[PDB]
Amino acid sequence: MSREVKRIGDGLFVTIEPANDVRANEAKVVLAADNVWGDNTGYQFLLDADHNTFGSVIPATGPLFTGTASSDLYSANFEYLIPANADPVVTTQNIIVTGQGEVVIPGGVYDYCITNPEPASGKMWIAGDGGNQPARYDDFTFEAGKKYTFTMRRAG
Repeated sequence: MSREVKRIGDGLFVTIEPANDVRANEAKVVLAADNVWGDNTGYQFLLDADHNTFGSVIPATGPLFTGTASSDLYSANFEYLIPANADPVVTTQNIIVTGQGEVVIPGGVYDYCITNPEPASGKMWIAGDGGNQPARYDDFTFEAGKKYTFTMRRAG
């Protein structure tokens, strides 16, 4: 259900700071990664402002999809994305491999998941839950005036 090597997968480590560079009704989300799996595989952050995708478009367990996806899997369901041109393709380069990408979003309620495309296995995996925050989430509140940094690392 999760990508793992030697029973060691990956995970999400969240940091929140005051955001002082956005509007009063805005939050900032950052996705940071540093070649976590050593193979130039990366990550995408998917945000649904309608928070109605958990359990249907975002599966409660297992990868987001395998193999081929409908070309509108993101454009129909997720309003905000990191990177901004993130697309539902396992082979895409529209991923955060090293460094970070960001998105400024309304304060509000969201469903989200973080993906880790792996061409070698044909899976658009959702990242593991071995960090301090689940990598998929139903009705998370991103509060205005705050900056959420989601840092990806290897985890149990």
